[PDB]
Amino acid sequence: MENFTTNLNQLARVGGIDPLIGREKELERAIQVLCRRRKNNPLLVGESGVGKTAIAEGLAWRIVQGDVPEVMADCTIYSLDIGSLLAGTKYRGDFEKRFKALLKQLEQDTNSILFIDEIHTIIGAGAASGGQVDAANLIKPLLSSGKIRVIGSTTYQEFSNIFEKDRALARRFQKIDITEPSIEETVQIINGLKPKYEAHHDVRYTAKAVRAAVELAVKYINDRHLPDKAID
Amino acid sequence: MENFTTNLNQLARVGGIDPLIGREKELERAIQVLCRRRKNNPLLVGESGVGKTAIAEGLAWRIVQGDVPEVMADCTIYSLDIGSLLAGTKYRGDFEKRFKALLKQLEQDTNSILFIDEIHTIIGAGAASGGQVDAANLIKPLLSSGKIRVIGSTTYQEFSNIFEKDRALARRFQKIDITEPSIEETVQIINGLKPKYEAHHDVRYTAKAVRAAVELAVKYINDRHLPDKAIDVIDEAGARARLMPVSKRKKTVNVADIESVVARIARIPEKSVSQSDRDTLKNLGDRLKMLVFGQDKAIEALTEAIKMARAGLGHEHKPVGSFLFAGPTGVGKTEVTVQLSKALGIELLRFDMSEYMERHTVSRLIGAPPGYVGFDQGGLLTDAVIKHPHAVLLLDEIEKAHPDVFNILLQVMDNGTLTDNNGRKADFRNVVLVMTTNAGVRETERKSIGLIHQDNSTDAMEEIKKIFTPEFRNRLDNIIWFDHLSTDVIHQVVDKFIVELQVQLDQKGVSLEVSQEARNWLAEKGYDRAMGARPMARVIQDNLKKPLANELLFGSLVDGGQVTVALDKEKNELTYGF
Amino acid sequence: VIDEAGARARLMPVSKRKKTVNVADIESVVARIARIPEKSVSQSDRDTLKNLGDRLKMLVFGQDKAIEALTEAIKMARAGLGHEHKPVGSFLFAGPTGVGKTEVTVQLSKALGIELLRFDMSEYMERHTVSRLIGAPPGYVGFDQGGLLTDAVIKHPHAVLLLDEIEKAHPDVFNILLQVMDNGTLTDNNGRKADFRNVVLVMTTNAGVRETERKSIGLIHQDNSTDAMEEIKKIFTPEFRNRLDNIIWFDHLSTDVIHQVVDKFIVELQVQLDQKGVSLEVSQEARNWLAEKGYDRAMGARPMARVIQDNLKKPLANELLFGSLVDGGQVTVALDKEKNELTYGF
Ligand SMILES: Nc1ncnc2c1ncn2[C@@H]1O[C@@H](COP(=O)(O)OP(=O)(O)OP(O)(O)=S)[C@H](O)[C@H]1O
Ligand SMILES: Nc1ncnc2c1ncn2[C@@H]1O[C@@H](COP(=O)(O)OP(=O)(O)OP(O)(O)=S)[C@H](O)[C@H]1O
Ligand SMILES: Nc1ncnc2c1ncn2[C@@H]1O[C@@H](COP(=O)(O)OP(=O)(O)OP(O)(O)=S)[C@H](O)[C@H]1O
Ligand SMILES: Nc1ncnc2c1ncn2[C@H]1O[C@@H](COP(=O)(O)OP(=O)(O)OP(O)(O)=S)[C@H](O)[C@H]1O
Repeated sequence: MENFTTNLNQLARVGGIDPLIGREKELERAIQVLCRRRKNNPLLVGESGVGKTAIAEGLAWRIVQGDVPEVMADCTIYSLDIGSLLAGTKYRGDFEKRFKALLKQLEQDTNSILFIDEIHTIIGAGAASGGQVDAANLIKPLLSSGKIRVIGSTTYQEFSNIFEKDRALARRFQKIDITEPSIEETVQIINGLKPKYEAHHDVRYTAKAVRAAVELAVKYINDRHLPDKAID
Repeated sequence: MENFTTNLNQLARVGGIDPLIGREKELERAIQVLCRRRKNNPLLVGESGVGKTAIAEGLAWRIVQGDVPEVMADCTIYSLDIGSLLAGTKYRGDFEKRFKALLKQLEQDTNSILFIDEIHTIIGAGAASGGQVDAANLIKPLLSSGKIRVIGSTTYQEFSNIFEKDRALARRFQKIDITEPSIEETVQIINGLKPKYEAHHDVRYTAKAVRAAVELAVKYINDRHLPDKAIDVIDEAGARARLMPVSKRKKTVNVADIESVVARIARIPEKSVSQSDRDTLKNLGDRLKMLVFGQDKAIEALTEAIKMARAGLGHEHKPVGSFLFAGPTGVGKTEVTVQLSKALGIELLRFDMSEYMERHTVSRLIGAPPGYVGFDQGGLLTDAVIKHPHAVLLLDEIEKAHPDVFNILLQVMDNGTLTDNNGRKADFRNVVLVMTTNAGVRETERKSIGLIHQDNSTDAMEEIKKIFTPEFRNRLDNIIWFDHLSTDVIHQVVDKFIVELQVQLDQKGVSLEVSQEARNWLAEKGYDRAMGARPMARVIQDNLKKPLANELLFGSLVDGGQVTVALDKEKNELTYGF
Repeated sequence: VIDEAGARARLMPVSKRKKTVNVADIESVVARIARIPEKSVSQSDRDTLKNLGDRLKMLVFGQDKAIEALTEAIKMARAGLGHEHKPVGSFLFAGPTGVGKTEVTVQLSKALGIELLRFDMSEYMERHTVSRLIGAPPGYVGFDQGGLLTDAVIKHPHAVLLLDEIEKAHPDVFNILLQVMDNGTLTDNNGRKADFRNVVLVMTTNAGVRETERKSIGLIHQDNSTDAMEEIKKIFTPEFRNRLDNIIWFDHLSTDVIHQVVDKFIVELQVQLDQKGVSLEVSQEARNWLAEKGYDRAMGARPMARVIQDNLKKPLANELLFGSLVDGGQVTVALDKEKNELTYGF
């Protein structure tokens, strides 16, 4: 994992990620899933611009900031790349060897969670000739056995067409809906995120300006979800 | 085999394998297959989550416990990991150097059995710019010769799309069908497994909690199969309860906790009424009566259906209710539905039936058949109902859709389901279905010919009956015929519209007041029985909004104050201010 | 078959008993391999079949003839006197609305302990939807999805297959059934064959409903059940009709039946209330009143449910939601004579 994943606690420690505001029920539902005896693997599913990663990274942030329970504290969440994981896997046997090594390192850690962001892609990495022997087929038994813990994430147009079809794989994840926040909730996250926009652009925002941005975006912009339409 | 397989007897000895409960027949057949002269290789095939894996490991467990016919005694079952088997095979001959070594050890032992989970994946090992000579080709000669024994495992889909394509390999396995267990069987499986969960979570489950988990999961979770769906309810309730002692809420897992967990998993409420949501329901009718004037029976029908569903005295498997609203234009048919979804805090799914004008447009709602261009789109209706399972579904002007599009609703209203083009089922048991129409109106608005006037009041129903087939009508909860608005209502409507104007003005920072006579005048001026409230909006726009727009745009009202509208008597003209 | 029978016999003297292999052992083995019903003349199934007709008569009231047609087909086939290559039986049910046509089939699969496969024919309007049932040809996008019908009949070879409102599918869809009803098979897009020899096929229809509920012009009214037969004949081609085992015309419900139907619905209500901790008792007079208030010969039984919903369920919903009947209700319903109104409360 040394050259495949990112330690998200390390990013939280250096300010590499934005803070999470609210979403308490989204952070309480995921924690319970991770505590299960078997198949303790939450999957976050939602519409684009709902705030699914704000939840996934927000958890690594809270661990670093100490705002977790007595079961999450002192735990590491690693973010996995697929590109570097497969890059260079020429010669049959290299992909399986590399992947199994990653899985073993996680299995022997026992105190870490792997995060896969584009969870609608680990359904192939095998030989071009087939059959199977890909990242899904090589992971299923550890998810099943409760040996590793992963967090997934996907859209409603990616989990209904490419994730709701592999029945054995889908059975091993617990689906959590992430829904769109309302206006008051959006205003609050803007206030929470605001200091970084203010710093970046050397400006400060009028409190009224923040409310106006949220309400006007709701009234006039039709193809996006809040509060992603307000942040822009 | 040293780093390729796991000795399952060893795992059973150290507690790595959960025990089997039941499945005597499924296991007995496997034993008979393994005792055949040739091709003595059972294959376990079924839906996922039914114990296919549990049975294969379960046998290793029974051998360890000595609970076998003594033909199986002293057999060792090894589990093969394909992932380690191929990991180092970089050079030509390495894959054949490992595969053959393992086979010789198994053949020489003769008591061992190899278990290959997810067997459809052993149809590739070589791929080195060649072909064939893979794991399947190298196994075939031992299986048909009776030298080795293996146990397979696969789901029906994988077995119908992949495994069976190689007929020579397929004829070397003996398929056994493992079916999902019954209610009683599931309860017993959980009762025998619960000590593992109680130990893991430091919880204790009550007897009723176990039964509730099984019966509720069957009723609300339609995605999975037993026992696995019931086991998840139990395990999550356990995991949840273990995070309560943190606030010192040490407890057992009761039925109430099971009910809360199922409600969360299925995204449907149940024991969330004990909350002062009761208050929301209690005065739901009043909030709606303050928005829609008159048409009170329509309001009651909707609130009565909702309360029954919440009380618990609902329909076993039907939408919350299904109503047809019919009547003259501009009287609030659409308005009552829209305000309901807001009052309840739930999504309104709107479909406009004049879009489903032609017969073939029905595929727009449910999706194209396989082999067609829009196949990957899905249906618009079945998708909407999956995204939001608790909702108000409004189909406007259902008297403009294809005379055949009604046949889709027919099955929804009675059974609660609709199947899309991929076989997924939308579940409508938690939605409110409202359809609106002008179907009976044209017929009552007639002038009769003769000396004695006739009563045309029954014609509205005579026309609806001729439009909606009996098999459709007979499954509606009701038909609510809406009335024309009275003049008393108009006064209430005028006040409503004036308030909306006052709000639009408050936003600009100016304030409007209208004397009572000015209001009475507007109300009388715009009344037209034939078109309900829509003309009142037009009269206000013409009399109050136009003057204001010019004062607001060409100074005067621009950043102004008090505008007072009053009626003179001489001309019946209105006054204005600042 | 020979080798498995051998292995089976080899595993007999583990119970001491030694065996040779007779025809009976061969028959047991083949039935297991093929996933079909063995000697049910000595199995508890013999009693299950013996009184199958009564379990169904206690759930669907009246329409005895439909129940009899279904149970004889099952016993006959199970007895060994079956068809060489046809479904267990192929029936078309027709009649006025609001009956148990769709209720006479669902209960059958429950009574027998077997899987009900349901398809809604109203979802097969367009003619190209046939591929939805049997699969896309090679070269097309859904090729790898399989078949909903062809696929369902394989996972469950012993089942009840119900095709609802078969009078709403595009007519070309019926030409698939012509193969199944006569030969017992259907080939999917991978060349695999469905095998319907252990499937009971029931189709239900509303052809002719509009006509049977029509009043004629004249002094004397007619029995229009004949018109429905005339309508069925125009929808289903002769080559289809001549392959059915039966067409069963369901009757209207009489008032004697309604009393039984009302009692049935009240029990369902009592069960829901017991779940809430509240028992319910209803006076016979109140019941007779509900039955008379709701009966309508023309709309079948569905209206009776509506009557119960307004007279008993609504009052209770308020007693349960804005009421102190939580975990304890014991309400009583009786009819007065003065207004014919019902009583309520603990
Ligand atoms: N409660 C919150 N607190 C802080 N940031 C939030 C919160 N909710 C959403 N955000 C998002 O913070 C930034 C990151 O959004 P994301 O979580 O990545 O959306 P997303 O759903 O993950 O995007 P996808 O998965 O690519 S569709 C965006 O500007 C906000 O939408
Ligand atoms: N008779 C039984 N006794 C005890 N546990 C059982 C029994 N049958 C099924 N299970 C459960 O089945 C386990 C889940 O995995 P399995 O269903 O055995 O594997 P599977 O059938 O091959 O499904 P996959 O791995 O998703 S394809 C649960 O942990 C077991 O409790
Ligand atoms: N009884 C009423 N009480 C208050 N406002 C009403 C009433 N009836 C009509 N309106 C007004 O008319 C609404 C326009 O939509 P609807 O009246 O609901 O249209 P409709 O009655 O459904 O008839 P259609 O669809 O035009 S034929 C305005 O939003 C309402 O303010
Ligand atoms: N004769 C009966 N005996 C007992 N229960 C019945 C009877 N008829 C109907 N039911 C019940 O079965 C429910 C489901 O509808 P069905 O009776 O099966 O009507 P149907 O056969 O489906 O024909 P349609 O679709 O209404 S035209 C009814 O709502 C109940 O009243």
